[PDB]
Amino acid sequence: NITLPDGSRREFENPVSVMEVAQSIGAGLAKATIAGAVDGVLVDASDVIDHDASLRIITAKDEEGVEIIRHSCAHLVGHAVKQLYPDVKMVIGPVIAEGFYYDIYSERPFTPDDMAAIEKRMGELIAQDYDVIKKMTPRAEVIEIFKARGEDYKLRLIEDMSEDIQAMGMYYHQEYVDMCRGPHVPNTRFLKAFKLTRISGAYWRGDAQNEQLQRIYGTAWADKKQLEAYIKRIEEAEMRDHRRIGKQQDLFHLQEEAPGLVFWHPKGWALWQVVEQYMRKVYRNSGYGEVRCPQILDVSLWKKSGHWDNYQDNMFFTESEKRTYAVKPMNCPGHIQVFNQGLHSYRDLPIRYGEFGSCHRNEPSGALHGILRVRGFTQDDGHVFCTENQIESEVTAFHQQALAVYQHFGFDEIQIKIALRPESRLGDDATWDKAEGALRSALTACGVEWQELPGEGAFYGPKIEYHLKDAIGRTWQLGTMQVDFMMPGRLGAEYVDENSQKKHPVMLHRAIVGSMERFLGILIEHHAGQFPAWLAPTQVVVANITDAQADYVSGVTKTLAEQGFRVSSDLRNEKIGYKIREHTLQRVPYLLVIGDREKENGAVAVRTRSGEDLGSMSLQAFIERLHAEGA
Ligand SMILES: [Zn+2]
Repeated sequence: NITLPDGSRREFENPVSVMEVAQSIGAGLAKATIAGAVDGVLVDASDVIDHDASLRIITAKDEEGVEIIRHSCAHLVGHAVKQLYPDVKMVIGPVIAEGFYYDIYSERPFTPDDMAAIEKRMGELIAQDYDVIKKMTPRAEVIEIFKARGEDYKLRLIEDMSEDIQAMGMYYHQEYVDMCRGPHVPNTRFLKAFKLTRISGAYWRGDAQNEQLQRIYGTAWADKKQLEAYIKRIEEAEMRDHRRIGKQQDLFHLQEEAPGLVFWHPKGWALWQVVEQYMRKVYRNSGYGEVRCPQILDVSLWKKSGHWDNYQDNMFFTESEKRTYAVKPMNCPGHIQVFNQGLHSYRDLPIRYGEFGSCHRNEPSGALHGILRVRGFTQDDGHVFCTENQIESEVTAFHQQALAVYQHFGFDEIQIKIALRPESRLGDDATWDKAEGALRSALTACGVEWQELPGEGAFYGPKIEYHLKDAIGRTWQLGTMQVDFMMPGRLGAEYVDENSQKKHPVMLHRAIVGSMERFLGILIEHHAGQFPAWLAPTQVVVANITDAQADYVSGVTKTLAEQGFRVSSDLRNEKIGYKIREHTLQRVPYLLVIGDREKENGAVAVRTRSGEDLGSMSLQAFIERLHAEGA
């Protein structure tokens, strides 16, 4: 008495297998049967039902059928490697979201050539259309089987299962055999649309102190259509890994002699310079005097700063002539030293200093990542010294300045937050009243909404946070406007007010883009390595078909460089189409080709990064096109 999803029953005398119920309905359903779900329990198609229960046929159309497909593709990895590399040991071959992997102990690592040979050999094996034969085997026999095959890791997995398990499913793939809970496909004809993807590193028991393993990743789907959809996603996703883009475009690299510290190559530093020189104008137009302050400061200054407990274990320390110093992790006390040089009146405030300050923090090395998490960072840092009456106006100006910068970089989606007084805080409640209300009045005057964050502010004042979404919808905090009414008092900053009363000024720490290393990492992934013209490291490449045009090319290159454009000449003894394909892959916005005709007419043939042929053109008309698009 076997019940089906439609609520009906089919009678069966003598215990019947899942497949046999399928064949009873028809050859067609049988041909489509991958496995069955007896009372919600997934079982192999060859398993018999002896009692009566409710059945549900699982086919390739079910997410459960795709999973079983993925499980059996793992088994095929072992089948192929045991023929190719008979001395390696199979460990585990489980299913994951959208694929599978098999961890394998191999004395030597696996190369891409290994993958290719393995996938090919798998494809050969799947093409035989052989049945997977499940045999429920006693535990002693299973041990005897794997011991004869030299699979020492399978035997350790067997010695893990409790004594409650006295038999286990053995799945035979011709001469290969593997064990698992399953189920698995009844036949390899369901394994058509698979592919191996990456090869990587794993560990026995997932513990880093045991032997390392080769991890063979793969994916599998019901049809090649869905397989290719998955491949496009994987390609489009690697298209936004800044580490991969940094390597492919020769922008930067890190190495163990300086962990978390970036080596900017010429093209990467060109990108940096575009941003820093634009933010330097922001300093200029916002009323900041840019400064530069020492990086190595007496430990005594950091102990007075109010930040000693946060940074005492997060700074590089160094010694000279029996004095102890720290490499600076922040610019603010240096900026207070500048402010302290002169006598200031209330008349003189606000005074604003900006600095692209090279800072270091002794961050844990295991948490470092590309240029997004570093030990050495430069921010578009700045500090405003003002009276507390002026906080609001200063914050409205900064708000307007920050949005224009976000607008300039094509970040249109913003979210603004205010962090409020934390539990462990300093200063009068009345002073936190004035500072918090000043941040609220400022954002109101600018007609913006904001989310409030109870308890999330620094101990020395509230702050406004500027969060931006990038082209794939993920959120980053870029800007900060942090009120500080504590460090100025700690470090002797003061002015004279309306009646000769010496008072400490309020200090505002602020940044618009934050860490430049981080911001460049966000920009690289945001634009998917295809930078706008004003931002590309190499904007124009002037090439030459022949050696005759070489001198004319150099003349063109130096004219554009005098015009302030980032230009590079390609004068190599190389095929010109090869140069075209190579510079196109670098995503260079413009590629001027010079031949006999262009040198004689005084023109330049322009081909854009998209592939639009602009034809021939005067050199002056190309310069005009660049200034129009704000390059
Ligand atoms: Zn600061």
